[PDB]
Amino acid sequence: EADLALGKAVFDGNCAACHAGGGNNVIPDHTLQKAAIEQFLDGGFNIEAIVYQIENGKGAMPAWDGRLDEDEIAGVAAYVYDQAAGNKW
Ligand code: HEM
Repeated sequence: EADLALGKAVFDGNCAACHAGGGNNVIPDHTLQKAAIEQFLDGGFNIEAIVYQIENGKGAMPAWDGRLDEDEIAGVAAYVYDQAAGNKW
């Protein structure tokens, strides 16, 4: 329902180019750690804010709407959430 295995596959295939290990190769302080998200992700540490930025992109981050389907976006958003919330990177 969440689907973290799906989300990890989507992450490794599309997001790890810039965020492997939970970092950010382009803007190094805008990482995928909880405290970074809470400060820098417009909308805060919430699934809808993660979704929104996946869909629509921001700056140097490309938009994924139409290139990833609804289940793929939901699952990668849930994987980022889970990795941040559990301190798993
Ligand atoms: C892959 C679909 C993907 C995901 C998932 C993802 C997530 C993500 C989040 C949650 C943030 C917020 C982090 C914060 O601390 O504010 C974030 C931010 C940026 N991303 Fe990203 N991102 C995905 C893919 C990619 C790719 C492929 C790139 C590199 C070309 C990339 C880059 C960036 C950048 C830059 C930011 C910061 C944007 C800003 O605040 O200006 N992301 N990402």
